[PDB]
Amino acid sequence: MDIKINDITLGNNSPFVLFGGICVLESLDSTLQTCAHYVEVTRKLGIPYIFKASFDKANRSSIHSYRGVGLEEGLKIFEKVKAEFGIPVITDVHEPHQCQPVAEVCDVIQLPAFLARQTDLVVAMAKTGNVVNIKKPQFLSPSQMKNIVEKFHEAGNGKLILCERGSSFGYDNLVVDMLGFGVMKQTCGNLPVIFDVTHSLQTSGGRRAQALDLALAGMATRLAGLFLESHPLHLLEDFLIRIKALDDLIKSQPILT
Amino acid sequence: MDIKINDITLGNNSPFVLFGGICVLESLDSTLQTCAHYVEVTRKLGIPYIFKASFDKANRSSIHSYRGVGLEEGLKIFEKVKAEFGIPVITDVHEPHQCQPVAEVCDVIQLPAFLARQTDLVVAMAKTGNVVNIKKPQFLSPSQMKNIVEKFHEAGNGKLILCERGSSFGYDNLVVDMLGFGVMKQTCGNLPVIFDVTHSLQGGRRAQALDLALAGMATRLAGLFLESHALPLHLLEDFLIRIKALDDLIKSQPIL
Amino acid sequence: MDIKINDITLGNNSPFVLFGGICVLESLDSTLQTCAHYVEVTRKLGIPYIFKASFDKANRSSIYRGVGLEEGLKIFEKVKAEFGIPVITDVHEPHQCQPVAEVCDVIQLPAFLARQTDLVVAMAKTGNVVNIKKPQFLSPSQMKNIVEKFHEAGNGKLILCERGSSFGYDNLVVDMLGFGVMKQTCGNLPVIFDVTHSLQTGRRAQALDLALAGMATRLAGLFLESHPALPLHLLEDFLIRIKALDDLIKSQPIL
Amino acid sequence: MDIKINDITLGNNSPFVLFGGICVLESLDSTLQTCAHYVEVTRKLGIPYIFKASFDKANRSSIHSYRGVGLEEGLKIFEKVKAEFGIPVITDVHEPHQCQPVAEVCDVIQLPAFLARQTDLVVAMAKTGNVVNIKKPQFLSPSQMKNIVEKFHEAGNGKLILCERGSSFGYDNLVVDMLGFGVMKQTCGNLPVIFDVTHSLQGGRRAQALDLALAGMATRLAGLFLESHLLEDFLIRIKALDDLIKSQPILTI
Ligand SMILES: [Cl-]
Ligand SMILES: [Mn+2]
Ligand code: NA
Ligand code: NA
Repeated sequence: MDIKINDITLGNNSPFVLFGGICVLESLDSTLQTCAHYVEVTRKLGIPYIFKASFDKANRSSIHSYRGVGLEEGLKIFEKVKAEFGIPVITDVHEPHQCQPVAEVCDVIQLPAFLARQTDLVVAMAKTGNVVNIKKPQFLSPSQMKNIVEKFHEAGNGKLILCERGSSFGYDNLVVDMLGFGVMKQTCGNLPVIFDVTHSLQTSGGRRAQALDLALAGMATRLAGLFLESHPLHLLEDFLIRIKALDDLIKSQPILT
Repeated sequence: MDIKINDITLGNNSPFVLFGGICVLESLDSTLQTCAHYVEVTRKLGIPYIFKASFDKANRSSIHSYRGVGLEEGLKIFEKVKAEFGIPVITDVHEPHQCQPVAEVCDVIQLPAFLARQTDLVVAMAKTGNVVNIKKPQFLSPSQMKNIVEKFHEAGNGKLILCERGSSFGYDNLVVDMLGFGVMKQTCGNLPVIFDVTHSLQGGRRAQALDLALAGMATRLAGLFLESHALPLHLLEDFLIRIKALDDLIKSQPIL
Repeated sequence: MDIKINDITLGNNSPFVLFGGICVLESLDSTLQTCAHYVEVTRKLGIPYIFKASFDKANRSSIYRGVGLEEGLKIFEKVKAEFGIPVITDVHEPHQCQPVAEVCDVIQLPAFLARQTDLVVAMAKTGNVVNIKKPQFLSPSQMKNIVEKFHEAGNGKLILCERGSSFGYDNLVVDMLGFGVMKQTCGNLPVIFDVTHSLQTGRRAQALDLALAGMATRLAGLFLESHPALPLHLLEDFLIRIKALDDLIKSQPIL
Repeated sequence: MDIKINDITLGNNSPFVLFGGICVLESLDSTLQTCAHYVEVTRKLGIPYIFKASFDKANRSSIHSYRGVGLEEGLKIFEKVKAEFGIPVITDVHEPHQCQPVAEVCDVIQLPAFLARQTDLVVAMAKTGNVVNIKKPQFLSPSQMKNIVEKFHEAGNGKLILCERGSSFGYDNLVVDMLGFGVMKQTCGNLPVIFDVTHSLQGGRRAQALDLALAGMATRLAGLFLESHLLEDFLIRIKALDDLIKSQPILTI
């Protein structure tokens, strides 16, 4: 099942969509700077693109640490991004009250992994009728995603994306199970599946070589999109050039059975 | 480091405290009946006892399964439990705004595992000055607990309990790392460590609960955290007799 | 199922048996010294005792790998003469089995080798009591598969030895629920706990906590290593505490 | 580092090599039949191929499962496979004393995962001077493979292949860490790394094997290893991906 997000077709047999931007909104200008860069690279490579940012940092290094620009200011910034660039955007929500107002502005709203089992937040997101991205918890098996899908469905919203992030592997480590993508497709009605390679990397080319190998491996399984929380060199375009080459090949192969 | 909860001394070298009760407050009369049974059995054996329930169950099986009685009625039930039985009570909080009204009533407030890294909530909990139970997420290593403890300390609250609930072991399964209790003690200032046997799990379930509880308590812990209907309620006395035996043995010998 | 090993009764509802000794045999004199200590401590504590050592470290690097086989057996012969106790050692090759078995009362299947069907059969054939080291990669519900091979090869005197489970990379965890699973699915054969190898990744403190936790689940035995590994001088104090707990658990009816 | 196996070049920047065949050797006629199938499909696609079988499999699922035709007849069968098809062959050994006579015939000799730490076998295998396939145990971290490599090096043989088989993931399940390949390359001197997709496992089974193989090969590997129409369609897909990947240079650093 494909999902239309404006002029973008997101699905598991469509050209991959890049979800990318920044961790936590800080200022208007450094936001537009970052998004202009993604847009420029994705445009020239021909890759559909959705800008990502949070307005709030939920887990902070200190009780005193910077927290982000918050909802009201956050939403202002998003509104600007859409105006300037004419692209979709995606952000996470943490509170049911937040859902409708965020959804007025943000094309896709995201269920944080830690909140994935919070029924209140599920219901309130569903009710917006917006496209929803479900961050698969590291502690949840691919087989359980169907249970989250069922709740959203029951709550009246079937416009759901499933987003791989890795799985708990002993203490403080993650592993990505490449078979999980297929399990999710098969059990969740072939909803779009996307791969958050960045957050999968708990833990040649160093880290850049790692991200590349892992991103290539996941996209080889035929996925709707790739989700980056970040990555004189042009590191982004080098990366994407290779992802696009593999994705174009994969998506040109007929599906078996 | 010990914590006083009314007339109870909670600590890793003290007689174990039972944190026991039910999942979700759904009723008054039934809650009181269940509590009565825990009270009678624990009093009979001289085990210190804190009644546990949630008024607002976060992760429901379905979108419309009953979430519980809610904050206002829930606190009223806790008030009745405290008045009737003279025991402390423990409940979880999900939002900063809930912290004050819950803490005014409840002796221990609980940080759910899924919110354990939600700074806003941590700070709001700290600031109540209440005794706090920190539920360890299944995906967090024991060495990471110190980071939560630090955040509480920064925010002015040192009355903290760490609660073990197992660790993710491949898909779906949980394992309890018996070594983790010690790592928590050694890195978190020998704060009270308690073991949630019920949520660490998943004569079948009963025989597993007993083996697992005994194994945990053999490591020298402050308390044991369980839920009944979940242990069958009528077998509570037998279960506790066995836990007490082991706890009394272990605690009676000095640390080696 | 209980298993008689000379005058020792080994079983999950019997007083725990200590399987103790050292990583590897290096000399006669050091072996007899370490054994002497184990025997005197266990005798006064009233704990049944089986001496453990390997004659070969088959997975090291390459010079000690130990005094090797021919010499090893010599030393085991001495140990048995002097102290009148049973002994246990591991075999890594099928041909080793029968000659090792003439001397050593319990023979051990190494964890890495549990799927080696020629070794299983050769071990089984000896008719000796067998200690099966549970592989780090094998679930407790699959121990039954190794048991079945031994049964089908005509030996039912099997001990199941927990040694921890793979947990991510380079770490182990001991699943305290595993003991019960093994009991229920493997016909209540003696289950023992290798606390030493489980600890692979203070030590004195973590070993005691881990050993107490396992024995709390009602086991036939404890399997451990010292060096002059628990510090040897601590063995008596360590064992006092293990016995204390074992005695309590074993006094409590099942169910 | 590349390894030459007769006319084949095996290496992480070379077209992938297929390792495949039968579980255990039964008979000459049986072996030739199966081998011819692999040969026809691989030749038709231009994929280098090495025939795999055991002559004495020591880790089968029952005690009385057939272990194969044995050393003497096995080696006679391997000789005939080599002569008939002009391809290399690979077989496992589990006893030190087997190594020399096996190495007379078999181009590649394979260290079973369960013996990977067994020094005596490692030394006896090394001393053959043959190409060696090291099966990575499911309990061994990818950064530990360097220790095995070192033991082979000490014993005088560096013609080593590393074979991924997956990693213990809780109980029973195996997961393949796609990052482990890179770790092995980095720490083991860019020795050829191959992927045993079949073991790694336990649409259907087929759809899975496809996804998992494609994922591994996307990381740039010397070969694909298969345990116990269809083979053609699979290999077409692997080759497409492999050709694409291998034809691009490594990241600019
Ligand atoms: Cl760039
Ligand atoms: Mn040892
Ligand atoms: Na209070
Ligand atoms: Na593992």
